Amino acid sequence: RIEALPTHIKAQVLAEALPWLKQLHGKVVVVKYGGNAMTDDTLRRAFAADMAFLRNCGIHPVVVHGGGPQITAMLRRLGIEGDFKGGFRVTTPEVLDVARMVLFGQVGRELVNLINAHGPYAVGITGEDAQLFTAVRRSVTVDGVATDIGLVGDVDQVNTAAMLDLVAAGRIPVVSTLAPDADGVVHNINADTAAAAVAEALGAEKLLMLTDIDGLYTRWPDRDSLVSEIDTGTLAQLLPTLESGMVPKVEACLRAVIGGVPSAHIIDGRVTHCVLVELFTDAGTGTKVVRG
Amino acid sequence: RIEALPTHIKAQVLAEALPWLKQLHGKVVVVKYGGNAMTDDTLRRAFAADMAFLRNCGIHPVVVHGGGPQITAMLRRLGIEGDFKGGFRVTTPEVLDVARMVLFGQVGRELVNLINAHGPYAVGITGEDAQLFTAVRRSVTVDGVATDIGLVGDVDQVNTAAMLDLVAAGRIPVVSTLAPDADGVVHNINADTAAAAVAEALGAEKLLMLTDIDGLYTRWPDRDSLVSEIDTGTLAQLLPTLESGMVPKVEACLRAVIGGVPSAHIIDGRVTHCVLVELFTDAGTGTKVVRG
Amino acid sequence: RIEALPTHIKAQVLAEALPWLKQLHGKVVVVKYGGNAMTDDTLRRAFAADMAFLRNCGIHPVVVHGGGPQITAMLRRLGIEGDFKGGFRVTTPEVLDVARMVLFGQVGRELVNLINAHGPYAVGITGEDAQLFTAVRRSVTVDGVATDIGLVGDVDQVNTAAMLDLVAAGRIPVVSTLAPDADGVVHNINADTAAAAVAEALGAEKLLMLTDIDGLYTRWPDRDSLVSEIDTGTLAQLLPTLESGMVPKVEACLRAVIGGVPSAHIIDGRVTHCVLVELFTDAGTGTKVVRG
Amino acid sequence: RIEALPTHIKAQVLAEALPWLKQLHGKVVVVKYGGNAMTDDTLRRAFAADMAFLRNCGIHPVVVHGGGPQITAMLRRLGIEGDFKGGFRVTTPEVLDVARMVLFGQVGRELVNLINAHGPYAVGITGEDAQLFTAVRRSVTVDGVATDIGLVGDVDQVNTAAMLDLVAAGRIPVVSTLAPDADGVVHNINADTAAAAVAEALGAEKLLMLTDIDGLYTRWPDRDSLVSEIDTGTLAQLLPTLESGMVPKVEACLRAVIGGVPSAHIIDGRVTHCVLVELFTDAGTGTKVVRG
Amino acid sequence: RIEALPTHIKAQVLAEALPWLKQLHGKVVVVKYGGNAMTDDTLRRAFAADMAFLRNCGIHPVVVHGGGPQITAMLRRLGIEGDFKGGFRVTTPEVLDVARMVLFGQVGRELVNLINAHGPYAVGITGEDAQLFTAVRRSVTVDGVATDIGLVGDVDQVNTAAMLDLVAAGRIPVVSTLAPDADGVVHNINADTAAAAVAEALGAEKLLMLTDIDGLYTRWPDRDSLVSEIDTGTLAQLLPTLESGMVPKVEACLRAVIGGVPSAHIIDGRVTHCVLVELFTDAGTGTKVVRG
Amino acid sequence: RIEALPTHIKAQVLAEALPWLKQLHGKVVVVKYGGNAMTDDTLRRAFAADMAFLRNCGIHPVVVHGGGPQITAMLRRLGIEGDFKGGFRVTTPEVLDVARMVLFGQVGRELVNLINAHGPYAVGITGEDAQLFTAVRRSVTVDGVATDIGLVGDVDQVNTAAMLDLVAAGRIPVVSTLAPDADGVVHNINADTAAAAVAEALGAEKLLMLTDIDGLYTRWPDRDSLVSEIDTGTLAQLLPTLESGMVPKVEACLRAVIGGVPSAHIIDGRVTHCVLVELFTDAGTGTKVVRG
Ligand SMILES: N=C(N)NOCC[C@H](N)C(=O)O
Ligand SMILES: N=C(N)NOCC[C@H](N)C(=O)O
Ligand SMILES: N=C(N)NOCC[C@H](N)C(=O)O
Ligand SMILES: N=C(N)NOCC[C@H](N)C(=O)O
Ligand SMILES: N=C(N)NOCC[C@H](N)C(=O)O
Ligand SMILES: N=C(N)NOCC[C@H](N)C(=O)O
Repeated sequence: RIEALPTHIKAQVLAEALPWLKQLHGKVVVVKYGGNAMTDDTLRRAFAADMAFLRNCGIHPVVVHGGGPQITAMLRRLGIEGDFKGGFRVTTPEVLDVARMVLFGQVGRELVNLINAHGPYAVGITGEDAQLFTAVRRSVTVDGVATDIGLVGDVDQVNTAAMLDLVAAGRIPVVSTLAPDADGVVHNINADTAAAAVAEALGAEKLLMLTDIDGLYTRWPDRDSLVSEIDTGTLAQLLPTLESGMVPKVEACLRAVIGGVPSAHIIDGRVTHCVLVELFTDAGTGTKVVRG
Repeated sequence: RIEALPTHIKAQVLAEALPWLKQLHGKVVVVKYGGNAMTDDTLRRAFAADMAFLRNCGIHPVVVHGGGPQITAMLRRLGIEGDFKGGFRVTTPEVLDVARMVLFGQVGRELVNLINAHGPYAVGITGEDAQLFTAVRRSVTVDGVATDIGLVGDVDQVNTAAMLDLVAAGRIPVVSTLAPDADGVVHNINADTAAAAVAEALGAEKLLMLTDIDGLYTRWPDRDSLVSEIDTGTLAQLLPTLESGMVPKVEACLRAVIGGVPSAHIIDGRVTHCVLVELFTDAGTGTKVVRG
Repeated sequence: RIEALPTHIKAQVLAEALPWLKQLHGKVVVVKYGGNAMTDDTLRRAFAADMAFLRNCGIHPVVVHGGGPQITAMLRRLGIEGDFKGGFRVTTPEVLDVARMVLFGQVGRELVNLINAHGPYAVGITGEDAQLFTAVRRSVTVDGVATDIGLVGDVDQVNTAAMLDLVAAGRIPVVSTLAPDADGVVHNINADTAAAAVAEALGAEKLLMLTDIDGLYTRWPDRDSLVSEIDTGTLAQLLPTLESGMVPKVEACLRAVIGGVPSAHIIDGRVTHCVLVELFTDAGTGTKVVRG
Repeated sequence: RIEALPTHIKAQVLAEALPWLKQLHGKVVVVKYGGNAMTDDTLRRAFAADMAFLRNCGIHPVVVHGGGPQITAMLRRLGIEGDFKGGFRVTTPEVLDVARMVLFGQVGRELVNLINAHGPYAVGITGEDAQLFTAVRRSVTVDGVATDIGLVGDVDQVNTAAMLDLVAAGRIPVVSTLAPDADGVVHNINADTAAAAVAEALGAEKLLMLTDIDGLYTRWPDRDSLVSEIDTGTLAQLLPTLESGMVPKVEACLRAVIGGVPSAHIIDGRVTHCVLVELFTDAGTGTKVVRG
Repeated sequence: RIEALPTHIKAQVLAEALPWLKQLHGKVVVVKYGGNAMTDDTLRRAFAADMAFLRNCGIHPVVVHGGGPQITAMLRRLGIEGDFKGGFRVTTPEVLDVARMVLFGQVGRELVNLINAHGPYAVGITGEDAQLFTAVRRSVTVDGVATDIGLVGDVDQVNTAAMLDLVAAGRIPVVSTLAPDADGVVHNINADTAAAAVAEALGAEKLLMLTDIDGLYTRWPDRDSLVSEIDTGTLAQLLPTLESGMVPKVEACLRAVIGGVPSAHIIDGRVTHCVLVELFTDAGTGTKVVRG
Repeated sequence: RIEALPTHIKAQVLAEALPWLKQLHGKVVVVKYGGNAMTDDTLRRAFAADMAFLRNCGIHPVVVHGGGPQITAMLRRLGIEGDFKGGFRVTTPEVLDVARMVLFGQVGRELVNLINAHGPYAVGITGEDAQLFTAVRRSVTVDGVATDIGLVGDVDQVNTAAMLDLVAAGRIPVVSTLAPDADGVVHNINADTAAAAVAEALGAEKLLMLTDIDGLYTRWPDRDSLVSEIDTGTLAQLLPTLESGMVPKVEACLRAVIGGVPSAHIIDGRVTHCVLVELFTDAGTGTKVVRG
């Protein structure tokens, strides 16, 4: 029902992209890709087409993906019983091997192949490859005490130079968030915190975080709570109040934007081509976070 | 009235651009710019924004402009009485100096400045600069006899290499169609034939020719005559029948597409952002000419 | 017991490497890595140190790995019952996903990490990444009739240029042999045939094929059958007689050396640092195949 | 009468050029070109040959030209009556358009074509092209009060990098002194002040200012007043005493040499090949200004 | 007595250099340097200044030097008695060592140091260094029988690429004519034949051969015999008639010009700055040889 | 008797080279070459093969050579009687010419030719060529008074950049230690002090100094005095006690290692392939000097 669209309306949608093309040309955009945007075929195919879009505009997308539920599925099919502290599964060496094998050997593969239907762009990588980035073991807090939950950590250091060589070669890196610690022992890294760490280290112009909601509600569930733009100051003050589902997506945006990334975006991964809408439209389809 | 546009319609307009972004990324597009698209301020400002659009997509636009009516105006303000053979003004050395001074020193200037509101892109050039291209004197036919009408000719040879150096540097060349002959004497070149010559020599992916009409009508004025796509074979057979206004715009498309340019486009310069519409929409806003 | 080695013997071992350093400097060496050389920790750690050796000589190693037994293990742990035609497991879409996930997400990972203890060298890749190479479905012969056994094939075409860009950047590619067909459907490729295909396409100076035996015996099990050098002519004539374990390793050497690779080597992966011995010693530790 | 020149005299003239070739090789020389050196055909043809000379020595000439009298002529032929404050014509938007069209579209054109008889060297440019330099509106002083005289100003900022890219490509820039202000409105810039501004910004080794006199007389009209070398200190003290014709040519030399340009030269544009004489002869044909 | 030279005469000498600067810019000139031009201090210092001149014009000089008499002197001071067949000294391994040590270690050194007073330009080389060129043993004819006279030969092959790398780096190669044969045994090469061989292999624009005479006399000693220009056809026919001193200098010019070198020049090394005179003056100071 | 070497011993010798290959890959090694390592043919041929070894590992060797005894021999064959102050021969301009001619024109030549049997690597150079380094006249102390002994000095400044261009081009520089002072007058430089000066200026990873002894004895002639590793602190304190033969070799190591060179090595030039042994074996064959 878009043949029926008069040509002067198509003209104005295209033209409205100009200031965003100009702000992003030759710049890197880190895209955290997860949620339904990763399970419905229409949404995924469109997300892949959009990484190609950016690349065919001379924009440099970097995709960081998660895959928590597919790990648990494979761990269940292998009969690997988990140990849990608080709400956390302990990542034994056995669980890491499965997580790595699932993230890198299955979930990364499907994205690379989708993107590569448009051309020779996607390349899968972890922190292990060429020592592109390292991890540092992180503990969590259960009942306000810090606790070890196995081979889990945060991005420690990033080989910024070698990373930017990959995208100057015209490649879209699909990053599975696994990385060696300083002793060579590979950890699993939360894909949200990692996308923010990669955004900051690569000097990204934008960090996009796909989620399964319209945007951020300041006082959920009040419908009026929805905000389209917000700065780090007010947002950090709202943080110890939001739903548990958005605390990590917000902490990532805070860390990124304060880390120098001009804007981070919490966008609706249920919207087809949500990437194109947030980047090339003034209104967008999510919450834009800036510093202030 | 485009805030009112639902976000999923904006999504589909943007997404439909993908296969054209991919076909044009890193490619040169020669755009012949004339007609009303050059006299109404809204249209011109939009045409300038569109050259910047292409450039901010990693596309390489080259603008060839005419300016026949502004020359006649200046010739009238200078009281330079013309001599006419057939319907042709003889281009004396005096008329060339005015034509060059008007084309290069006024009409080219306004475009360069418009485009350059978006950034350091436009550079004005003639065939004289760096010997970028030469001319060869052409005669016309009045009553079926070939006749001399002064310092007028066709593009003879083009410095393809130096031309492509200019656009690899990220510059949009605004070409005033004046060029030296083999003896150094500068001629004026019809901007339509020149755009086709520059398209062919630069290996352009598309030649766009802005005119003041919807597209080509095969049996004007029959409304049903309008065609959106047509090949060189059928088109060359329609040529000794169309209106006098479109014979040059068609001959250029023939010469270009047969010269290897994959497609030439006769598009409506009265449509705002007509460049964006023909390039990034499947339907377009003109007639597409291919070989066949 | 090598402190006890007199310094003039260490001198002569080192010096004897000179003509091989000279023949290989700046050249690519494809190394097919499998067998025990991939299951005993001492052998694997030494194999990793040797890829670093080559790289620290300005030699360009490319590692192609298999992993048949680890796939069958994982298929067993997942309870995926196989279908068999002849001695062949049918590779359903389900088996491919496991094979890819095991080859790329586990077996490739361990090598990359081993090599990367020496520095930022190893990068895992499949034919899917950047469309580095494609596959073409192959059938097998059961009882002399050609038979379909699922998503299995041969290397079809190789992106030679992009491959050599990777190693000019100083990277050691660890190749998991999975590749998309012309329709995008990923197949599993026998690592032996693939190493020979990659050798030929990259213009490799040598193809090394690690196996679990001293070398090739012409009339096994006669101890006198062992040959240290042999040409394609005599070897192709010996082929329909050897043990079933060596027919693929020999066919690969034939295809490579006839494909222009100056020499292919069937070397003993049970010998620690077997790579260093075959490359930098005149005698070697395997069978050298040349054309003749 | 130069066949009659003995070969050992030709030898010594050539040899005396050596220390100046060495001081200028690979260096930029800004040449302000005006006066009779621009109206007599022998002088102009020789000036063009000399820009080619420099370029065929690996020297990088940059030509800044004026053209005040040709503007007034065209303004008279168009019947554009001027408004005058003091001795200054007000530069209305109409006068700017004529000035730009004359400077860029006629006077620049003739030089480019002359130079280009020797090869593909000359390219005409203004501050508008690629935003190569901007202007800032300047007022003048009539009777010691500062007064607005329209769209006239000084060079504000220069795109040093893009300028030096042009001459590293082997091109001789012919600069028409028109430039946009910070709002995009194009002004006309006095060619003398502009040549000094371009000299300083490009790190020029020398600024040559062609005039219609032997050199600078310190107490004109005393014949003994002529000086061949002088420093900024003494010269700035002589400035509020010289003829009105030389105050701008001197202020330019002061601004340049104090701006870091090692020497500025006021040379006689009535001398054929005056450029060659001042640059490659110890004596020169003008006044050399240094710092002190 | 050149202060007394009016400035308009200095102008015309300089200007007359233009077409030769243009023909030689970026081109290599092989200069065979010998005779008195190598023994009188004024002449040598001027010859060195002239190599710097060429280099400071973006011209690429290559100097090939001889030194026959200084070898005989050193052989006499060492008491090495010679053996002679015909008029030829047999070049024993002992004589080669002296010749190499004199040519490379003394005569080359003085030139390099002279040239390098003007800057970091000269570098001494033989065919031994980087295998820049090889030799092939040549026999001579005594009484019409070909005879061995030791380690003497002709330039066999030249590393054109590595040679042109040296001059693109901005270096003036001072070539001592010694080169290894295919077995590594170094021979001495006649500097005249070698300069012609280096001219041909480097694609030189000109070969200059300094001698101790005005130019070539066709029927010496007739004063009218002197010719300023001559082609290979007529010259080869004059060859079995000239003085013994010029047969090698002519054979070199023939071999070079027929080898594709546009012109070879036999110029008077007794004229100060003879290089500058022949290159940058229309008349020259020698005989110019062209093909015809 | 090295065929008899079991393959697993050859394996371990090769493998033990890995950490040294890694520490030296892409790094420059200055090698001072003198003593018997320069007079016995087996040792010299092996030393040449070893420079090729380094180069075929992507290591950048730079050879500094002496040749004191061959100078005295030639001075004797020429009957040039010397003048002596203390134990020092005065270097008259005559002696310099012989020294330069011997060092550069004979001793350098033989090494270049030896090395070049392995490929196009060696190039002979002095400080005179391209002004690669200068000298400063040095006086010596006879009976504790500083005394002039002619044209002798120390390396003053080094053209680090142009030097490293030579080795990035893949060339092994054979350096004859002669260099011009600031006035252009060439001096002879002690090859030991020069190797240390070149090591420091090029940022060398190691300086190797070949001598005619096992290593450094701290209290010669006590056999127990031999040390395999020692730091600058203890070594400088041992210096005013060692044999006269090693004071210069030690002072060079001190100056180098304190100059930032990570380690200097005094190795036994009587050991065949002593370079390979000290570099690629943990034990070495000399004394390693580090800072401490
Ligand atoms: N307000 C929100 N959440 N989005 O609108 C901003 C989108 C704009 N294209 C940008 O990239 O900044
Ligand atoms: N049918 C016409 N006239 N235009 O539609 C084709 C437009 C398409 N973007 C192209 O560039 O080919
Ligand atoms: N004969 C056998 N199988 N090996 O010896 C040859 C090894 C040699 N380094 C080579 O790389 O050719
Ligand atoms: N004295 C005067 N005015 N000129 O002589 C100096 C000219 C010299 N070639 C230079 O470029 O400095
Ligand atoms: N006629 C003789 N011998 N010389 O005059 C020619 C010189 C000219 N510069 C050239 O380089 O060709
Ligand atoms: N101890 C001595 N003298 N040598 O052993 C050290 C050698 C080691 N390859 C190095 O290059 O440091």
